[PDB]
Amino acid sequence: LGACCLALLQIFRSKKFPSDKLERLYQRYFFRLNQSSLTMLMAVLVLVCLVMLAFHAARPPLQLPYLAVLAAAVGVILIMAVLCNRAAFHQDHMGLACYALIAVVLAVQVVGLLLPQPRSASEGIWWTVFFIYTIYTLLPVRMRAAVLSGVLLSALHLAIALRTNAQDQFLLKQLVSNVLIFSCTNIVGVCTHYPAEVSQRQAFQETRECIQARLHSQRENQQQERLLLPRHVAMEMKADINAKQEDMMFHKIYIQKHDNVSILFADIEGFTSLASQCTAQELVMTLNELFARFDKLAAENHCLRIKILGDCYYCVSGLPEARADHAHCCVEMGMDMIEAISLVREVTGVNVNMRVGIHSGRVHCGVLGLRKWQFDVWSNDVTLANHMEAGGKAGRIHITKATLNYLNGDYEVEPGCGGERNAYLKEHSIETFLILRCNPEDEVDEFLGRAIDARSIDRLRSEHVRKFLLTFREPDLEKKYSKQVDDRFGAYVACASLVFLFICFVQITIVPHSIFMLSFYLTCSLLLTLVVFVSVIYSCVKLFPSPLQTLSRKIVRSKMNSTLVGVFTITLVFLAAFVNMFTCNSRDLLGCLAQEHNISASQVNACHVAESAVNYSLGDEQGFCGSPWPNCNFPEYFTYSVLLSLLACSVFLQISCIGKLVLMLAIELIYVLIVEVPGVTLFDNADLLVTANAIDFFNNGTSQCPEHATKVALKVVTPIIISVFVLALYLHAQQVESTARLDFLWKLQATEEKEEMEELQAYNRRLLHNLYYQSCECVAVMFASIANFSEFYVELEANNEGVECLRLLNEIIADFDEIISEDRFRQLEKIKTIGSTYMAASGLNDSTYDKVGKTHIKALADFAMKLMDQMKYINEHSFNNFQMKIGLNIGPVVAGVIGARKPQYDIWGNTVNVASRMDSTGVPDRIQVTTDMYQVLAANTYQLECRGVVKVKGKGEMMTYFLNGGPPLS
Amino acid sequence: LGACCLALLQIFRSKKFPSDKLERLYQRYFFRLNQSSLTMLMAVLVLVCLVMLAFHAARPPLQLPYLAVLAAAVGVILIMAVLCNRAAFHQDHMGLACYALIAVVLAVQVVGLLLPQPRSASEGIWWTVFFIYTIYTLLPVRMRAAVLSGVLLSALHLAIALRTNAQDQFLLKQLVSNVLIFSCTNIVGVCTHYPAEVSQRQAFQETRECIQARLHSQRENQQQERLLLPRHVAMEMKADINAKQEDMMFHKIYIQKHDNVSILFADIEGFTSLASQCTAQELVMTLNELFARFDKLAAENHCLRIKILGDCYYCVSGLPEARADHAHCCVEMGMDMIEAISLVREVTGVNVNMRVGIHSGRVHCGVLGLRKWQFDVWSNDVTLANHMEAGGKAGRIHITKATLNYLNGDYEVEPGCGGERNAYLKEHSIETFLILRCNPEDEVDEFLGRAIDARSIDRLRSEHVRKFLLTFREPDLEKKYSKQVDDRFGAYVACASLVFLFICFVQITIVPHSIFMLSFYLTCSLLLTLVVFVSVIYSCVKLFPSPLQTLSRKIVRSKMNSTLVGVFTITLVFLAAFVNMFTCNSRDLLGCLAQEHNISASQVNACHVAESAVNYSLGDEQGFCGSPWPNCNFPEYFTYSVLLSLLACSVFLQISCIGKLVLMLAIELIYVLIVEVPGVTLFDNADLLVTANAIDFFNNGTSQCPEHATKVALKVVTPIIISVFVLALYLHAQQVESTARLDFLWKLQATEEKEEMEELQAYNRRLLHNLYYQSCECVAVMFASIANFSEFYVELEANNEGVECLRLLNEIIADFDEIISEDRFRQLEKIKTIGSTYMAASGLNDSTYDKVGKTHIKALADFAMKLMDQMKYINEHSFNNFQMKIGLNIGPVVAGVIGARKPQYDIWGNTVNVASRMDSTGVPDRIQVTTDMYQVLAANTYQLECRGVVKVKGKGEMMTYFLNGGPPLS
Repeated sequence: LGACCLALLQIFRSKKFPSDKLERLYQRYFFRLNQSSLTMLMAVLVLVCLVMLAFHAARPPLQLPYLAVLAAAVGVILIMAVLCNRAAFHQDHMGLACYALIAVVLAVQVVGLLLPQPRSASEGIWWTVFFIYTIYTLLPVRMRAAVLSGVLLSALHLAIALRTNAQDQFLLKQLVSNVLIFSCTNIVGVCTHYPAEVSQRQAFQETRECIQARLHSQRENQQQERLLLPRHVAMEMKADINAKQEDMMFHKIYIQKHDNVSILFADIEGFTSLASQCTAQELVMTLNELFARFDKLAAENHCLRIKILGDCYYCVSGLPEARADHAHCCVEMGMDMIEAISLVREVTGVNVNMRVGIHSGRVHCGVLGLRKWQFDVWSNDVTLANHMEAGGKAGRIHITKATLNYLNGDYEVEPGCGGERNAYLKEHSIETFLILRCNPEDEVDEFLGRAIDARSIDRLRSEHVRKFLLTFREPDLEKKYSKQVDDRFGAYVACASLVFLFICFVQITIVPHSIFMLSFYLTCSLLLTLVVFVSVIYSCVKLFPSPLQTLSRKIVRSKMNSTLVGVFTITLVFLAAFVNMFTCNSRDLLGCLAQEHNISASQVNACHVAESAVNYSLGDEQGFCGSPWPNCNFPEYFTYSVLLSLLACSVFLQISCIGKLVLMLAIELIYVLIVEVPGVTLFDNADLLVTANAIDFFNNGTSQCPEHATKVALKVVTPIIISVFVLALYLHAQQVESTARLDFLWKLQATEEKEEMEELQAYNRRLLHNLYYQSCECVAVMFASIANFSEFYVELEANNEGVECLRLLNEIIADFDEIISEDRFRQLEKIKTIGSTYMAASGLNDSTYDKVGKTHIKALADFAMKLMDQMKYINEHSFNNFQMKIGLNIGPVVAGVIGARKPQYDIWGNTVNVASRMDSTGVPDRIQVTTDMYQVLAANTYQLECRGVVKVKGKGEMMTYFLNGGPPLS
Repeated sequence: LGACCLALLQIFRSKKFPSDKLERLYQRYFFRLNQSSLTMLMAVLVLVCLVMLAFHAARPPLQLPYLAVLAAAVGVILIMAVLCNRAAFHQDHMGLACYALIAVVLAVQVVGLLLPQPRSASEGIWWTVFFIYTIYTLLPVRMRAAVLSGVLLSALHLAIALRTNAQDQFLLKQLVSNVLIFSCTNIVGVCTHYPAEVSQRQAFQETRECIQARLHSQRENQQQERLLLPRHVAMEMKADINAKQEDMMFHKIYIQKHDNVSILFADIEGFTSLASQCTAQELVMTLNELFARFDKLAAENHCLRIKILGDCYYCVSGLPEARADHAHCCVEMGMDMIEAISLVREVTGVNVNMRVGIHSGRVHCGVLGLRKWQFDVWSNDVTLANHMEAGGKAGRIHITKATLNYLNGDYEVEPGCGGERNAYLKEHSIETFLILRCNPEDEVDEFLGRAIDARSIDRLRSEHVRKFLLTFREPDLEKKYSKQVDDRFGAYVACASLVFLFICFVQITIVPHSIFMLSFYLTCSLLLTLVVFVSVIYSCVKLFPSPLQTLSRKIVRSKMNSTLVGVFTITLVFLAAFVNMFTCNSRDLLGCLAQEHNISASQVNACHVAESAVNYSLGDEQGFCGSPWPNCNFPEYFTYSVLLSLLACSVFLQISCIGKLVLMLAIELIYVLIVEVPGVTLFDNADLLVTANAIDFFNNGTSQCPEHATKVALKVVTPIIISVFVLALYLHAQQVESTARLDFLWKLQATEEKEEMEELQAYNRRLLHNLYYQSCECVAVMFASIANFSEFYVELEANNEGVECLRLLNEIIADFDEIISEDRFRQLEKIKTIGSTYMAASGLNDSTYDKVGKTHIKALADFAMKLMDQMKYINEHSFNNFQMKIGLNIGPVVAGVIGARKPQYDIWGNTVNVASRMDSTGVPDRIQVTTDMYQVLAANTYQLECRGVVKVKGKGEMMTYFLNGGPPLS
């Protein structure tokens, strides 16, 4: 009883979007959408004003101020409509234009209510109700301003009628009914305005929902794509994914040949000592600073960094665009690298130096494998460049004869004696030289603004809907729109039931109480209450038994059933509006006065009535002239009740505009036929009696009445009023339906582009499956290497110089990328491939890192075993004998992305180096694990064999184990 | 006087498209477009029938047959509208449906004209005029059928009025005026139907124009593309042209590497002897049969033909898709080739044989140059395969050790001793073996039909036009539509002037001659004649002085000015229609009869009038009751005249439907206001007099007249009739505008897709610039070879194995393709490139072959010199010393396209072989010409040097000359 009132007071806090920028953008949309609505509003208000002018002009005396004030109001409204139709009128003033329009309407009301003759409390109700409803429905004003305007118009009408008509004994009945009418009009308009203002905000807010999700999902893809990523390879792959090349006998290799390249390898001499003394953080910081300096020198020297191999930085000049100075570029890069590492030695105090090997030759460059794609280069010339680095001297650039030939002698070189330091350079007798000396929300709002601007509203409306039928041109669009369900239907039914209660109270106050009338109204009330109950069961499903819950859901979930119930409700209200009118008197009073006065009807004036008024007055509820039926002196309130019923058609906003039109035209035709055909005698009697009562009958010594009807025949006025209301309701229904359909259409485009974007994200993510820093204390790392793949890799013409071998390695990596895709390995992430080496780790992602069970370690051991079995399977099916080594270790690492312009995700730390040494020291077809990994796997019933003490570079002697089998399958 | 009548009789031949299939397709379009028009027609005819029913039902006695016949007509029309609204009703019956509708309309007319009471010659004119105009404008019937129906309806009305009203003395005036009205309606309808029936055919015919051009231009591109054309290269190039890679420092090379190929060269031993004995026709026929047989064997043996080199056929197995049996494929191809040439020797009697060389290795395959692109292969392995052919034995397959290794020993081989027969095979110590033993119009109409079906008409209408404004949604679309000009406007002005003349004759026949009336009509006639003159000046510009021609063009070329003139004309016609009505009497006759009989107006009946009928009759043209103004007994013909003016609005078809609506509503409002407000006394007086005259006054012994008005008050009927006409004219204007806009929209899509297709054709042709047989008696042929390019071509890694050399040769060919693009060389066509050899010819195209001056030969010599200068320029800028040889010869050749599945355009004949020997024998940096070319150039003041006698294979000793310089530039 009090909580409901508090909730109602909570409703009266005008909902507003908190952001004034977002509210401004919403207002810009709403004003762009409603500029046409505002101009249609102005045109309909002009039409109604012209109807009032015609009604008042049909009967003199013409008061000059009335005509002048109406003409001025029309002029102002037309000027404002022309300004608002010029595109240069700012939309922020449309709100002011609405308040100005309200003020114009206020002025029209005052002259509308004071001057008209004859004076009556029934005059001008119809146009006041019209203007109220139109301000609630066609005027885009704020809730507080709409309510204030409607209340002001109502109180001013009542006060004027009280001042002008204070002399009528029955004034109170009229006044009460006018109060009741205005109360009804004040209610229904709120119940029409408030849900619409809510659903449009909801439709706008729901749109901002989905669009944000769209942008959010794009935002998630962006950083992905960022950290993910050559643009040509990435765009080719993006085209190929669009090709959806399922059912290919081979995985597409992405290889391009480039010759005339120079390959530089540069290794940090002594780095393992620094990395054995620095912490993981200090080590990664020093490495990232050093490699960012080398990345800069490489960009300045037009050298493409290919990969980092521990301490070794390697880059190629002449990729992807061939260049003639590639050898000079690589030599200068190697010099600047040696200078940069000398500076790093001077700053850090760590005696680091750099060996640089440079070869010049040819390479195939491209990507292999399915996952963790990296751009790499393959050739015998790359192997020679590597041996040239390994045979180089620290602080010196060691170059091949090929490079020297590309240097055109621009650099002083000494014999490098590389074959004294490198076995490969000796066996191949490679002539070698040493160089001596030469806000997201603001972006969302901007994108949405641009889309609102580019998604023009009248064009989208005209494009995605048929011209006249207003159905979507696509049947599927209409089926989607027909699937949109309402939930406030029961609130509209409740409002209609309250309007019914007001109608009942009006009828009980004006119309004498009849047992037939009371029984009929009771029956209609019971039916309406039953329909309200059945509709509310949908809102209160949990409180009612299953069959009623199913019926209520089947009604509200069925737009057809709710539409039928609405139509039935409206038809019942109309029947209640006139079935009692059939109990009004129908005997002719005018022939009766003709018989008493014995005068001709065309000579009967209200004065001849006043001569015999002793016998017949409006105060008689008994059927005059011996009629058994009572007189109904105020039938215009049935018309007003029908106006209320027409207003009730407004409340069912979701009835089709054609369905509304048909229902309203049927109500109009039936009521006009009942007013004209059977009611004409009642109306003529009432018009005559009202005309006599309008005469302030006083000492009329002579039978000189004011004459002139002074009013347009009410039988003629009622149809015109009804037709004008039906027109305005049709235009309102058209605007409402066009608005809901446009909001729906934009919500659909937002959803379709979002679904397309989610598909594209899933697409790019599938192909990938097919400063940011983090310290991770417990990562498990696996290296799995094909030990004899270097024996299988033969660069002969018969083997496409080895490209076919690279295809087979791709398949070997693809199998491994498929295995590592098993849900049981979702805790594992592939880091990279390196030649024939598969690198995986576990525990790098908090969403899969079990702090307690270290399950990711079990998953990594099971993956290593499943890889060994996949290698067996590959050997069996490819007729090869690939022997695989796997090194496992556990421990802390630093993960991060290096390169602001080429973000590479990677992991650094002693744990990775130890894992790589466990792989390098692995026995073929055996899984080598560290002592810590042995301890973890043995604690989990893994079968592990002690390999013994292995000499690990940078660690000395380390105990190592073989993992020979998993725990028994439970 | 007679030639104009003959031209008019030529107009009366109903235009029909000759093809019944094309006419059927047009009818299918027209019926699909007009199915909605036909249903709107049915609805408007129903509306008019309901108006007639209301007018006749407003006054008893109700004759049962009238009601029954109208109800049956309505039923039939509704049934037909429902059938035609079912998609399953065949469109061929719509024409019959129209004739059936005419028959229904005919039935409605008969009962419309016989039964109505009271009888008058003015009754039912309005609905007859409506039905006539609607049949001319909304009924899609053939011209002969429309004319026959309108004439039948007119004659039947006149015959009925003559039979029923033969007793009325003034009948002739009414009958003449009815004749005039119906004459106008018969004319104006033709003048509306005939231009429309013409413009729609024109709009359809003009569309078949542009679409044919589109298809025609596609057709021209098709054979081009056919003869033009690997699909992968062609599609990549097609993508690249879409890239519009302007501003690239290098021309994109299209090279793909393939390893594991087998290369077969097969040369015809002795062919030069046959080619020295056969005629050009017999030679080309024999060659084309032989090479078509080899093309077949190559397709069967999965060997790709790369090129034909004189008598030599060469093909590669393993291209473009690698295959393991490539060596076996090439060996079997060489066997089948040796068998096929043995069979050709047996059939032709010519002792031809074949040498076959097969190597197995690697190739780069691709396209070089800019013009006359051919798929080729480059590698040392191709050169070795060629030397293996040249070192082969005729009738034997000579294979390398590489091929033998790929044959897995499946073939018996002997030592080939290739190094004994080929120097290259000896120097490279290549181990070699010899194998011992193992209708366009119908396509146009179909494409157009498919486009008509896919270009649905109600959807296209709803998509490319705004719902209410009917303006094209894009302003540029509206600007194109606004640029569409009228050309028959002057014919419409002439028709409106003829309608004006008919109106004048009606007014002069019914309305007494007044100096004011005659002067006003004269003034309007002079103004209208001036407007007609100014409009015809547009049609007859040549006959009138320049200022009037400029005014007329500025009016007709300006849709605003022509629209203004149309509006002005219509306003003048309306003024002529009623300004004279202001000279009709205005004193009230009814109050006058009230004064004469001393009875109350409500007691004045036609019997009381007949008591005083002696003083007031319709025969009095002198103002009754002392008015100085004459009586106008038939004011309904002003209404009918206004109907004619509304029909005149139809004639100005191009007035905007909103502009027409506004003009017609202004005409309606003004005329209805003049009928109701000032004329009411005149109309009441006329209704009373006409009611008395309708009574066949006879011995009415008692004042018991037939009573009952029997007619709806004409003041009330006229507004309803006018509003119905305005509605029907609005709907007609809406259908007309929607039709013209749809025809325009399809014409636009046809033109835009045609322009896009012409762009695509120009595009493909630019990239090309960037059995079919012909015997050509006099062709000039040039070969220009870079003599030392084989010394520059180094397949070292430092040169991308020669790809960079192939890029430089591309630029050399690009310069040559640019030079040969000079307009002065438009008589020259590049035939092909062959390695570093540029092949050009002149006189191969009859449109550029100067038969008399042989200018194409001069252009070819000037091209050869310009190439020598371009080679100098290239040498200067590339720091090379490329020496060019050019061989020129003239003589007959056979041109043709060989290969039904790979059409290659080429030229054969002794002239080409001699030109190629002049190039092969050319001195570096010298142009060698034959004696015939020397004779032609010397006759044209070219500077030529005698080289002397050169030994030409197959010709013996031939005199040859050097061309050292061109004729002096004039």
